[PDB]
Amino acid sequence: KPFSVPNIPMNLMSNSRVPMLIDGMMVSNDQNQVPQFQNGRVTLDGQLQGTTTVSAACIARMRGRIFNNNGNYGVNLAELDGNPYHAFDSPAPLGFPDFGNCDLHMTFVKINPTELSTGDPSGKVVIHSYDATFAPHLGTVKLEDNNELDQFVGKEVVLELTWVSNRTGATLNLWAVPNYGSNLTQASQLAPPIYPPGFGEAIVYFTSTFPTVSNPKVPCTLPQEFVSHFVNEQAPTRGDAALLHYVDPDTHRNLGEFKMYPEGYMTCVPNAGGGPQTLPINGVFVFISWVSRYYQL
Amino acid sequence: KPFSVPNIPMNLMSNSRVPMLIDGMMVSNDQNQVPQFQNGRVTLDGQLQGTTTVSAACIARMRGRIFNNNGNYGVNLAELDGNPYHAFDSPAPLGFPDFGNCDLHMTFVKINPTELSTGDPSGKVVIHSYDATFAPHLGTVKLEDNNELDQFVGKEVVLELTWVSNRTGATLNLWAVPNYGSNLTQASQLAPPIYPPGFGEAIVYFTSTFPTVSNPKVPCTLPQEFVSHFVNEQAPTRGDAALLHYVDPDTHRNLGEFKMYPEGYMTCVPNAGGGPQTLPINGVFVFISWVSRYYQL
Ligand SMILES: CC(=O)N[C@@H]1[C@@H](O[C@@H]2O[C@@H](C)[C@@H](O)[C@@H](O)[C@@H]2O)[C@H](O[C@@H]2O[C@H](CO)[C@H](O)[C@H](O)[C@H]2O[C@@H]2O[C@@H](C)[C@@H](O)[C@@H](O)[C@@H]2O)[C@@H](CO)O[C@@H]1O
Ligand SMILES: CC(=O)N[C@@H]1[C@@H](O[C@@H]2O[C@@H](C)[C@@H](O)[C@@H](O)[C@@H]2O)[C@H](O[C@@H]2O[C@H](CO)[C@H](O)[C@H](O)[C@H]2O[C@@H]2O[C@@H](C)[C@@H](O)[C@@H](O)[C@@H]2O)[C@@H](CO)O[C@@H]1O
Repeated sequence: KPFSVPNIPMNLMSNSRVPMLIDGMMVSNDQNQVPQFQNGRVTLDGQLQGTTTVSAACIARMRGRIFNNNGNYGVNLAELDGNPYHAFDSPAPLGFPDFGNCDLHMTFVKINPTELSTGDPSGKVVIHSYDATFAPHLGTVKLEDNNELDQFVGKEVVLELTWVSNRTGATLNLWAVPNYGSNLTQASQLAPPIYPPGFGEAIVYFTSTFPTVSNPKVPCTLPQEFVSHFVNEQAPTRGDAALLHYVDPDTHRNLGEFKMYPEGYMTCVPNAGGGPQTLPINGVFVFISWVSRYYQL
Repeated sequence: KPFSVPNIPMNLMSNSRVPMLIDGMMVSNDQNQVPQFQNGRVTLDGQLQGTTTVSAACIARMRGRIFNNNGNYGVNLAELDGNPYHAFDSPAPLGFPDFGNCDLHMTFVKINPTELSTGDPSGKVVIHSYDATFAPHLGTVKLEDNNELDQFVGKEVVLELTWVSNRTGATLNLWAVPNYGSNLTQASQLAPPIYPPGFGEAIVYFTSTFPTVSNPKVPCTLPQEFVSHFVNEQAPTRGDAALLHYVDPDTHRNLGEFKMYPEGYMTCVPNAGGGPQTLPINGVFVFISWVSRYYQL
């Protein structure tokens, strides 16, 4: 099966870290910055990594049963379909937010049909993605008590990320990797860090405007629809890098060349006119050829 | 280009009317209730219909500027990327909820980056998908005043569907078509109603458990990832129907046949053999061939 990337304009695809349309590309201020996102992680031959899911419907969501232990509230986590999280494959349940060291402002609803016959099933809560009480790898996270959790104790809910704020005393760092928790000898299951290629190349980030307050631009290393595309195709990786063109949807003019590496990320060589950030956002990526990892952009 | 459907297990794909994993499929008990969903609508050759778009990140969301005029609040609608909604040109902005005659309980956030440097950008509001003031095709919907909208007047927000309840005096009808054009006009570019073809066939609905309170099972006529697949492929339609086999994900043994029609829905003959049988939810649809309308399931 021949390799390809989606024939969909970039601005119709979702961020892989929040369910939001992509509205830009950027390179990092520090071109040596190492991303280690846990969502949007897949190889070019379609092997999922981290907490990455096929569907954008799972991005930055949680599921589980709310508990109250001696005034300490929390969620006992499950996968989003309600089946148990076994921690065999991922550092947290699939889809789990990968924003670390910050305050996650969640909206949630009861999800058991028996709890959905009448009344308001909804609530909201803050979850800190820090401290030992944030241990999603071990199946539990602490909820901040907002005096409105008691009606939900013992109930199964699904939670979604509404907005994010900085932890007191810290900036909101969207490159931070959550400390998901360790379990004795068990593997972390983390998707690996991506080290910048150097030699003029820079990792390309796809961005979405989103209410990460104090830093309202969420970077990711692949659009979500690239992930499902690769999972669907399972195309053998026949070279060390894939040469892409980013093409005008109307004129079919090549607007810039990119390299995709087997690990599932893209680079460019930024030029005089600002890097990829200056490109129109309605272009279409097209696979041209397998090339050497040393191919010169 | 040969037609195909996604090679993704059903239970990893999203509903096309709410952003939730599919947890089953079923035929309706009321064969007389006609589906005319506006989301999840696409032809097999990749032509989007109604309010349907490509990404699951857009499903059941709204965007626009909150206003207060003549003693009532509302939203002036835009497309989800912030570009203008071309009023009178599709039934409503793409992704707009297609639940009619009910109460849409929305969660929202300010989306202008200048409004996202500090503070809580979030709120919630109820929107009635009924009355003359529900006029999304004209560019506006009324918001119910909850005494917490003032700070948002003049601000651009994105809204997401958190839960749904019935309109007072009515039952919650998940097959109702919203009156998008109010009393002014029938909305243009409505995706058409669907009727079963005969030969014992019944329309198949993909289901998700979701807080549509009083009926927490949301039916749709295609998985969202089927929609993006067809848009991506643009495969010409070459027969009356596309025969699909729903196969075991590991052995590829056929578990049941389905016929997909060019209008973008599928049928089955349910209850084959009196039926003390249940299909699993983790099968994979595989395109077998184009077949005539007379192909007997
Ligand atoms: C038994 C009874 O009449 N309870 C009402 C309550 O209605 C119940 O709960 C709602 C969600 C719905 O499932 C009803 O069928 C059910 O009887 C009222 O809730 C409102 O009900 C109307 C319909 O009659 C609308 O569905 C409306 O959106 C509902 O308000 C929402 O749900 C409420 C529980 C509140 O949270 C409210 O803020 C929401 O907007 C309420 C309110 O009038 O009063 C009784 O509890
Ligand atoms: C002006 C001011 O100091 N307001 C604070 C507020 O902090 C501001 O708003 C938050 C969201 C964030 O942008 C801060 O940088 C900003 O100074 C406080 O909010 C808390 O801020 C801490 C960080 O210092 C956390 O981010 C925390 O999650 C915030 O609480 C949340 O947002 C608040 C506005 C409330 O809505 C609250 O429910 C949220 O938890 C608050 C509370 O300490 O106090 C002032 O309002």
